Order: sequence, then C-alpha cells, then structure tokens
Amino acid sequence: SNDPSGYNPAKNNYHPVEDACWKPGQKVPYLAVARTFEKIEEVSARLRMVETLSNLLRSVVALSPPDLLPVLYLSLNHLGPPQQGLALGVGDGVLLKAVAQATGRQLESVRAEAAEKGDVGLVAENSRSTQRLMLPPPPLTASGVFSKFRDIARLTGSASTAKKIDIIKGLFVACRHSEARFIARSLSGRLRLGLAEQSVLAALSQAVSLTPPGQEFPPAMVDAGKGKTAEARKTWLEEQGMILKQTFCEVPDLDRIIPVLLEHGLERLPEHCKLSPGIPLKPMLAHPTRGISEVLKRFEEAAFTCEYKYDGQRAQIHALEGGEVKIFSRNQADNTGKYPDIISRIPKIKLPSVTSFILDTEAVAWDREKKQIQPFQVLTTRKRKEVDASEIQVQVCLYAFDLIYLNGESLVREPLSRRRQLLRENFVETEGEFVFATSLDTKDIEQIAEFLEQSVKDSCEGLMVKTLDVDATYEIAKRSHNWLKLKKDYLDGVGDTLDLVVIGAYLGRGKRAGRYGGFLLASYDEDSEELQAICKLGTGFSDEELEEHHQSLKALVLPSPRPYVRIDGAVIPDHWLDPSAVWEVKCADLSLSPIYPAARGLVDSDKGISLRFPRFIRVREDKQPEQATTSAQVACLYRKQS
DNA sequence: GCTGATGCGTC
DNA sequence: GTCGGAC
DNA sequence: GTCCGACGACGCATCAGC
Ligand SMILES: *OP(=O)(O)OC[C@H]1O[C@@H](n2cnc3c(N)ncnc32)[C@H](O)[C@@H]1O
Ligand SMILES: [Mg+2]
Ligand SMILES: [Mg+2]
Ligand SMILES: [Mg+2]
Ligand SMILES: [Mg+2]
Repeated sequence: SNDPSGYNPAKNNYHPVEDACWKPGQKVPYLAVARTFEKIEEVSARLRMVETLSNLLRSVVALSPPDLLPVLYLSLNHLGPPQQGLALGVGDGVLLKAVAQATGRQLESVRAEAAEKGDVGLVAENSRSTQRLMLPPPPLTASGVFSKFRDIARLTGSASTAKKIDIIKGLFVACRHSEARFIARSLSGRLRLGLAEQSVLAALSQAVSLTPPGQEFPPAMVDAGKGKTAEARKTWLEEQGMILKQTFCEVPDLDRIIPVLLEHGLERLPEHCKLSPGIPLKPMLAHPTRGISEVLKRFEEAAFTCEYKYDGQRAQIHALEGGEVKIFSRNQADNTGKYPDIISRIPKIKLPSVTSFILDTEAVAWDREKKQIQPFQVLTTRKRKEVDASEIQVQVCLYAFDLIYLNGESLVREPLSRRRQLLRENFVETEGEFVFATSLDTKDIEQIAEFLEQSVKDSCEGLMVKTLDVDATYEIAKRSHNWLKLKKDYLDGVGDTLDLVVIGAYLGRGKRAGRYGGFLLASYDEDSEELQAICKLGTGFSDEELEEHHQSLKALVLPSPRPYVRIDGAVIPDHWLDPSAVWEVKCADLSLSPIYPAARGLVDSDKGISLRFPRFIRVREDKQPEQATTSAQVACLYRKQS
C-alpha cells in the first residue's frame, strides 16, 4: 500500500492486507521478497523464520495468488521441478564478470573483494551500475525476476554466455536497496537464508491455513486461527502441516501442488495429488550410527533386518500402467536416458502379473567377466545423457531393497515386512543383473558383527539396518531418516586415518566468512623430499577449533609458495602456509585422482591419490612434516582396498 | 574440429 | 558425501 | 532428532577460445 522499502513481514499482529506493501491484484514487488529475506537471515530460530515467510505468503495469497508459485521458487532458489533439469549455467566466474561490467569495475578487484568478504551479494549491491541512467527502470517484480532466472537457464549452446550476462546486468541495473544482494546470492547458488525445503513447506501450510485461497475479495477470513485457543491452533496447524508434507513427499512438484491448493484447498489436496508411477518421490534416508550397541538403543526391542550397503547410485525405477519405464535419482532427476540397458531388462525382472511398480534400488557397476562388484569410480564413467544400449561398456547390476508401489497400491504406509515380502515374491533375480540385497534378520550381536565384516569383504560400505514392523513404513513426512547406516569408518577405533601437512588455506564463504573455510593438505614424498597435495579439507572441526586454526596458522602465512611444495592442478590457496601444522584426517577410502600429485607414479602413471569424504579429526602437535604420512604409505593404503 | 575450464550431479 | 550449530 | 548450510572428490557435459 506504500513503499516496499519499509515492508516488515516480521512485525507483530501482521495483517496480510493492511501490512502488505502492494495493492490488491498488483504484482508482488521483488523488494517485498528481499525484505522478507532480510528479516529471515537476521534471526536464527527456524520457527521465527517460518512465521516471517508465512506472513509474506498470506499477503501473496490474499492479494496476488498467481505470484505464489514464483515467490516459493525464489524462496527455495529452485528453477522448477527437479525432474525437468533446468539449471542456470552461470557460475562464480560469469556472475563476477557480470558484476564487474554492471558496476564498471575490474574483474580482478570484484573477485578479490568477494573472496575477502565471503559473499558476492554485498559486492553486487555496495557498488552502483554504470549503465544506469538518471531515470532508473521500473522496479523488479517477483514473477519478473523468476522468469528472468528461467530465461538465463534456457539459454544454451554457442554464444549463450554473453546473452546470460546481459540478462544479469539488466537485473542489477533495476535493483533497489537490498535487491542486488539476493539476486547475486541466488545466481551463485548460495542463497543461504537458513530456511529451506522443510521450513518453506511449513510456512506454506501455515499461510494457506490462516488465509485460505479462493475467497472473494476482500477476504472475509484473513486469520482463520484467531478464533482458536493457542493450543488448539498449534494442533490444527501441525495436522495441516502434515497433510502438505506427506503430499509433497509423494509428489515433490510445486507446479502440480500449487494450482490444486489455490483451487481446492489444502484439506482436499491428497485427493488430487497422489503417489503414482512416473512422478518421482522423496527417497527414504538413513542416520549414521556409532556401533551395534547404538543400533539396539535406537531400535530398542523392535525386530530389524540388516542389509549390505552397496556402493553405487540410487535408482528409483518406475514401471507405469501400460509399459513405460522411468528411472530417477535420489534427487528426483530423470536418469531414464542413462540406463537403456536397465529399461530393456525390466520384462526379465518382474513376473507377468506385475502391471506397475516403483522399486528402490542401488545401481552398481558389475564386471561380467569376473562376476564381481566394481568400485563407485568405475560406475561414474558411464555416460549420462542420451545413451544408446550398444555403446554401454560399464555394465550395471541392480540391488533392490524396497518396493513403494505395486499394481496400483501405494505401499507408503505399509510396514517393511510386507513391502519386502511383496518384493521377494513378485520379482525375479538374475545374478549380475537384478538381485535382492543380501540381508540378515537377527538380534544376535555376534552374528551382526560377523555380517558387517562380511559385507565389507564382499565389496560393500557396511550395513543398512531397518525395522520390520514397528515404525517401519515408507512415510518420509513422519521421518525422512528412518533407517540406520552402519559403516566401519564411523567408529572411533576403525577406519583409515592419515597425518597430513597443512600447506594452504582458502578464505571462507557464508558461515565461514571472515575466517578460513578450507585447507589444502599434503603427504610427504620421501624420495623427492617434497610435499605433495593430496586433498582439501573443510569439515570435522568445531567453530572453536576453527578459530584456533586461524590463530595458529596466521604466523605461517607466506607471500609465495615453497619450492618443495607441489600442488599441480589443485585449486591455488588464497593463503600459502609454511609447512608445519600436521592434522589427523579420516576418510572412507582413497581414490585415484586426476588432479592431485600425491603418490603419482606409485599406483598409476598419470594419477595421484586423494581422499574420499575427508574430515578433520585432531591436531597432531606431536608430529613434524617429516613424520607425516608418506606418499608410499598412501600408495600402500590404496592397494590394500583391493 | 579440438581442448581446458568448469558447470552439474553423483557420491 | 561428513560434519557441527541452533533449536 | 530435525533442519540447515559450511565444506570434500570425481567424471561426464558443456562452451569460449582457439
Ligand atoms: O551414506 P548414505 O546416507 O548416503 O547411504 C544411503 C544410501 O545407501 C544406498 N544403499 C545401498 N544399499 C542400500 C540398502 N540395502 N538399503 C538402503 N540404501 C542402500 C542408497 O543409495 C542410499 O541412498
Ligand atoms: Mg575462494
Ligand atoms: Mg553410497
Ligand atoms: Mg570433530
Ligand atoms: Mg562452462
């Protein structure tokens, strides 16, 4: 109704009409979204973030229903449904170049300031635009910005980058107040509100519950909870929240959900949006566990099963009523074109009485000559888009462990004991092509230990543990991490541990802004008496330990690298460090690296060795660089993985 | 027609 | 993928 | 326990520059 600069979606007694900063039917100003982002990032309690976002959404619902879908995508920093594959194709380099041109500054200067500040958003908004005339263009709108993000993403092929930069410069030219900050963070893929998919869904269910869509204007019902006690209100909002969450888990597509929501309302939503083959769904996830004893603590007395945890890529296989077959990744991306070989074997895995299904499987590289699982790295050499069956060279075996839908029946609310039985009886195993995950039903600690040892001997990461009947459904909305993963490298006394030298530091971004966010590490090659970069490291240390690292490594900063340090193709550190600090580092496995020089020539002529899932464990004050893990030791640890 | 840098999606 | 912080 | 965003290696896919 006035100036969006003063918009406060965090105010007390927020009124969706009277406190909006735009008029009924008007397009939602982008500045309204930006001020909402400001108020969100100012707080740390999710519940406060959700109310703030809910207030904006209620104003959108009340005043400008068509902008709901854009505003939600801007809030998630998504371009659309994950199975459609839209991607910006920008990257820091392009974004920074656009900021340079827009502000008429040198690229190197913008790059150095972004790194120093740990944030592109502040650089893009604390500098004015040269192309801007005396008369600014019209103010940006939420849907307008979203459509421009989509335009950027749809630009492909030769000469597309320059067209992308033009759109980005136009946006920065039209920005006001804090707008440029959130445009830039969105384009860089680092919106970092502290609020994401789960909080957005909560704000959306809260908003449509309190301010129903479909009302004649002016809406008679602006706050549908005002007539309820505080406790009844909270119970009601939690129930409505679960209706939305469970539907979205089954159909994580806002293009489908939002129109239904505006037309029929939330309570009728499940009737219109149901789980079905051909629509990807959210997969069930797992929590790590320390050991067998913790497994018994979380599962108490409930019977459970242990399954090999195969080291491949999750594949959600959909067989539609009528024959069509789709395959999706754990992030709902369409991998159908990547697996022509699997699509052709579907008739061979399902009994003829199966008319439709959704299977939960692990695609694993398989050596047909040796009849043996192959490592995850081999699997990754497969082509991704538009693959022809004849050209496949790395074969895949599917390891199936769950069944989510069969013959028209959703199994989401059924216990695993029944889902597994339907999987085992209606599908056919073929060695090297499609098999059921090796499993063990027991409560005996001794058997479980031997079974965990055996899973590793059989080329697996460890064990997956799942209840059979108690809280054993596939309802992600109730618990997304219902399963437990047990790997050996989670244990304190098990796993490959290395002592590596810190040779560089990278300036932190976001939460790490103003300090180091990552470090470059090296092993010691005793033949050439050089330090060879082996991996980067950015997790495992607490906020306190990280502040100590910054204090302790600041005397070691060097203007130039030492001659006996070799990094080859690794990212050049922002700060070179005199080799001195030695840290203990844990990884899940060692891999052959196309960029790191550590141990190059000892296991492969061209490739050195790096670490899979590295994490900081502790400082090794009792170790000098000469006593750090050697490149020969690295090579020996890699060979031991057979 | 080719290549290095790098985006993007696996983990 | 692992991890720690805030709730 | 949930939710979130810091950060990791790696390989195919993509495109400015040649
Ligand atoms: O390490 P993480 O949390 O990503 O592990 C979960 C992934 O493990 C894969 N996987 C392999 N074998 C199984 C079984 N038997 N059951 C469940 N998941 C399994 C999946 O790809 C999963 O995302
Ligand atoms: Mg950097
Ligand atoms: Mg895995
Ligand atoms: Mg730690
Ligand atoms: Mg590129």
